Amino acid sequence: VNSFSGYLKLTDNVYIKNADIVEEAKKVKPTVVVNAANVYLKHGGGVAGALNKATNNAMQVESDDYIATNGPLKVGGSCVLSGHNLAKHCLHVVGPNVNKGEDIQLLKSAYENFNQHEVLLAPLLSAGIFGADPIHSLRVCVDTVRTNVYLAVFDKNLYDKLVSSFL
Ligand SMILES: O=C(O)C[C@@H]1CN(c2ncnc3[nH]c4ccccc4c23)CCO1
Repeated sequence: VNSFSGYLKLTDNVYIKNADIVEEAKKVKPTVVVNAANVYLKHGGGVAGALNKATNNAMQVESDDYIATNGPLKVGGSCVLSGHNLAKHCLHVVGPNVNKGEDIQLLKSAYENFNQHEVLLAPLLSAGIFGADPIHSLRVCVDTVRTNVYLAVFDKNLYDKLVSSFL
């Protein structure tokens, strides 16, 4: 039993809710919140900008030190950093950004990072300002992630479309 509330069950291990991931993280304080990161961990907008703002920029400060030490992530890759006031840990995962021309096949590799964590609160990778089709992202999630994932979808209209079209 866990503390996630109001989710629709899509499969054995995938759950979905119309929710602001920032507000959901603040309330649940999950072990892991996933950030929709880029390779530079520059948290300017979308989910990343929102999560970073909620940490009062502490996420960005920590991320800048990480990059100065380790260099950029790979597209499809991830790193574990602090969850600050939102979660125990933040798993920064880089989905391909279609608006940069990155290969959508890398979306499966990106979701594979979730399998290293038993339970996660996450957005749909490569959705929103990353330019991929969120219906496709949900399909890849369901077909790739085997651990327990609670997906927060900010837009109510999109949430209803994702549920109604789910196979
Ligand atoms: O899910 C969707 O419809 C949109 C997807 C997923 N993203 C989010 N997901 C879940 N919570 C989110 N709070 C946010 C606050 C500010 C900006 C983006 C978000 C945001 C956004 C990018 O694309």
